[PDB]
Amino acid sequence: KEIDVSYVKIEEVIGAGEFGEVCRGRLKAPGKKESCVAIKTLKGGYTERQRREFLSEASIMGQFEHPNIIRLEGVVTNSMPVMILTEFMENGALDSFLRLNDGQFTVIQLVGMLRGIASGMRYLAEMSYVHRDLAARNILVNSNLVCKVSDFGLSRFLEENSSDGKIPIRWTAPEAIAFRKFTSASDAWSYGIVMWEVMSFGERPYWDMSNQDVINAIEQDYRLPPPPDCPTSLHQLMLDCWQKDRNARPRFPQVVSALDKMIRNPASLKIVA
Ligand SMILES: Clc1ccc2c(c1Nc1ccnc(Nc3cccc(N4CCOCC4)c3)n1)OCO2
Ligand SMILES: [Mg+2]
Ligand SMILES: [Mg+2]
Ligand SMILES: [Mg+2]
Repeated sequence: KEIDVSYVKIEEVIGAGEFGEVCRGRLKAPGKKESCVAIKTLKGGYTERQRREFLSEASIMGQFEHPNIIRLEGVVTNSMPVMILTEFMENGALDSFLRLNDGQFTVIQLVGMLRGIASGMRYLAEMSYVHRDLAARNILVNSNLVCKVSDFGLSRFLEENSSDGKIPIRWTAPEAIAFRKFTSASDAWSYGIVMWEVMSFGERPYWDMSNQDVINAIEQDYRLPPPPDCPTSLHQLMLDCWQKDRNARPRFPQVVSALDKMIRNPASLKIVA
């Protein structure tokens, strides 16, 4: 939906994306209370393919409604700069939010975050939407610590296209890297890496290993070890997500069910390696 630019006030530049700035501001439309929004801008000097690539993210988001998927408020297209407005997530990207708060949230809180991400993914899979870039950097966190999935776009990765973005190797399931077969099952592998990011308070998956070191290690049966203090039951769910055979990995409803069980039985989280 097209938003009248008079309805929008931009307050502060809070980040950068691929095509421009990310800002915090305020949306106020006739008949509605004023709300806080995030605003992605696309200023002059862009091509129309890029304009449509930019705006595709809004088209896709506008197809979804779920409490763990970032909500679109609208777009500004008949004015400059071109804008996408979403709900504002006050704590920003999860990886950096966790590094900032290293060791400061309880296991139960971290499992609740992971449950939120899994529910988002459960919804997307149900919608037959394959995310392809599921990583803690793409999870946004509000002031109540509710985690929501973000980063929507359907553009092939560069390796999928003419001979003459790149695949996020560290998050990507082996068959997806080898064959570019991206499915909800390859998203479940990425979710496993996200679990590890969360329980490690935002450490980089595979530390300093090169992308090709990662590819080889995984092919040769290596899997990330439990982060420090990580409950064994969470690490095992990670290992389930990391099965080489994609059909053996848990589907997202099963992932959510497993996390809900943990939350109902928090004593089980006390078993650590
Ligand atoms: Cl990821 C994304 C996708 C599409 C879109 C966006 C985003 N970014 C986004 C959406 C909602 N909330 C945020 N929150 C945020 C971004 C950058 C920095 C921060 N800070 C929070 C406070 O600590 C400093 C970082 C929050 N971003 O904004 C408008 O359209
Ligand atoms: Mg993506
Ligand atoms: Mg991406
Ligand atoms: Mg540490």
